[PDB]
Amino acid sequence: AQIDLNITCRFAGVFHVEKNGRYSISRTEAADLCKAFNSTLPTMAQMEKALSIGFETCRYGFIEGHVVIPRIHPNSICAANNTGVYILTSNTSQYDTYCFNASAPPEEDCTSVTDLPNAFDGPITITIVNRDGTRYVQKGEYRTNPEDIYPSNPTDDDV
Repeated sequence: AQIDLNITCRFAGVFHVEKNGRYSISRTEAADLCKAFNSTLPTMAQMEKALSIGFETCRYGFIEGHVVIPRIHPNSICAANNTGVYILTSNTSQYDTYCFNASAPPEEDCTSVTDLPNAFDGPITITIVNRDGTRYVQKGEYRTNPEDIYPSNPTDDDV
C-alpha cells in the first residue's frame, strides 16, 4: 500500500496535515494523520499560538470543525479579506487540515516528520510532503486504504 501526505510544518508545536487531497482532502484521511503524530484537532488555542509565532499555510486548512484560513495579521493578502478563522466560500469539495501535536512544544520546527509514531505498522508508504520545503517518506499504517492500490472488485452500475 501507499499514501501521499502533505503538511506545511510544525510551528510552535503545530503542524498542518493533508492527504494528497489539497483542497480535496477529507476529515477521515486528514484527521488520521493529524493524529498520526500525537496531535489534537485544530483547536482555536493551538492555532492562535502558532499564528502569533509566525505560522501559516496560505491555504484552506480544516479547523476545530470547519475550513478556515490563518490570518493573525490584519494584512489581508493570503486568503482574501477577512482575517482569522477565514471560512471558505466557494464551490463544494474539500480542503486541508491542521493539528497541534504534543510532539514538539510551543516552538517552530520543520524537522523531517516522517514519524507519525502514533500510528501502526504496515507497508503503507507514509510519505509526508512538506508544503514546498521538503518531502520525507516512511512505511507504516494509518489510512488503511489498500483498495487505493490493488483494487479487488471494480464498480460498474451506469451503462
